[PDB]
Amino acid sequence: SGWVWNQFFVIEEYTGPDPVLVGRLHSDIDSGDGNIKYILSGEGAGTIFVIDDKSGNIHATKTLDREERAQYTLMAQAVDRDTNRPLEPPSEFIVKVQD
Amino acid sequence: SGWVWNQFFVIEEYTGPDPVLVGRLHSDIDSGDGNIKYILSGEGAGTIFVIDDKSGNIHATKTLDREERAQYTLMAQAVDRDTNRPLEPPSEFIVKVQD
Repeated sequence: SGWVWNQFFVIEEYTGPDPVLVGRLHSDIDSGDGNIKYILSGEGAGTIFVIDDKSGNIHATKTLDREERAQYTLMAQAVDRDTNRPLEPPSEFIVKVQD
Repeated sequence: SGWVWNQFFVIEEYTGPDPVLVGRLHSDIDSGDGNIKYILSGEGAGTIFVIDDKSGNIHATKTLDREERAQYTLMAQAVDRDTNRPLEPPSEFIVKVQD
C-alpha cells in the first residue's frame, strides 16, 4: 500500500561497547516453538549488527557516528531450523543512525 | 508476505519526561515536500505518543512501564495536507514497552 515499515533506528549516543536493541526480525508464522531461524546479512552484519537467530533480536555492538554512516541496508531471511528452506521471501530493511 | 515490520519498541529506562523517538510513519508517495500529513490514532495517541505530522516522527512523552502496559496498538494514517483526503489506507501498528 506504500506505507514503509521495514526500518529500525538506533539513537546513537546510546551506542558503544554495551549492546543496544535495534529491532526484531519476525515472521507471522513463527509459532514460538523456536524452529525457525533468522538469518541477518548485509551492511554491518556480523560486526555492528548481530542477531539471535532464535529470538530474532538485533543488537548494535559498536559506537556509531551518523556523520560516518547515516544508515545501513540489511537483509532479513526466515528459514526452517532443519530443512533450511526459506519460509518467508528474503527482504531488505534499513537501519538509520539517529542524529 | 508474513514479515512483521510494523511494531516499534521503547526501552523502559529511556522513557521519562524527555520525549524519546519511537519511530517514523512514512508513505512512499511522500515526496518530502510536506504535502502529506501524518495522522496517529488509537491507544495513547496525542498523549503518550506524539507525532510531527510533517516528518512523521513519533515520540513517547511519558515514562513507560511494561508491568503496567506491555503494548500499545495504534493506527497510522496519511492525508493530503489541505484537502484532507486520505492518501493511504489506515495501517495498524503497535509499540512494545521493552524490558
